[PDB]
Amino acid sequence: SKGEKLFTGVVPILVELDGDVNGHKFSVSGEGEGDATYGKMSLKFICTTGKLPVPWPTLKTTLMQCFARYPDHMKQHDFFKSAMPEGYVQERTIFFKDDGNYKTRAEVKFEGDTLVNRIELKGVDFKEDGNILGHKLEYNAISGNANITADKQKNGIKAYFTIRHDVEDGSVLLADHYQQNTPIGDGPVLLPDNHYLSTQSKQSKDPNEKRDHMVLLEFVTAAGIPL
Repeated sequence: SKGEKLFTGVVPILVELDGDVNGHKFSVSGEGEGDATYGKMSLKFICTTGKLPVPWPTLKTTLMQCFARYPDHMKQHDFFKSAMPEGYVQERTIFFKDDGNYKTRAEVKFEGDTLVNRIELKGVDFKEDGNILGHKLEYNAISGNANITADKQKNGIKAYFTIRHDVEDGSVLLADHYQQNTPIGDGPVLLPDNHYLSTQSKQSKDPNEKRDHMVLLEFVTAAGIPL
């Protein structure tokens, strides 16, 4: 593959998510730009159905690892770009400790020059008064590592990592992520050695936006293989 050449400049991003958590339906739309040369995404997300029924932080990892910066010495390990433009399916189960889980499925692919991430999400078994449905999480940035491994049986990758969400009472809500990605096309892909993606995030609000929303500035770098 030569998917990597699709990412050498600034790429427009479109994100769509339809969710259902304990029967509470909602939609999110996002836009921005990616500049994988610097690992950068600049994004704004809006809840298009009114108020979001779960906290924005719990949806961040669901709402494009193809924009990571792979150092030159690790370019052979970039599955995500190698699958483009036809794209990949990204599926996760996220288990929130002592609460419910999200199951997500997304297709990430080019539609012309725009990188589009379409997502459904279903959440079940949430506590109606817990830290999620009760909106008890701090609106703060999520940074950290996603561990990537090859999944040769599926001609893709798996990933795993735990997000530590800050709760307003000073505790932490652990979100244990299990991820599987598979190419949509039948062209060749890169199957990587073990490595991780490190994400540095800045999260904010747009003072002129009246809709329920989240603004993000993300930098994502591949690491874990020296040189």
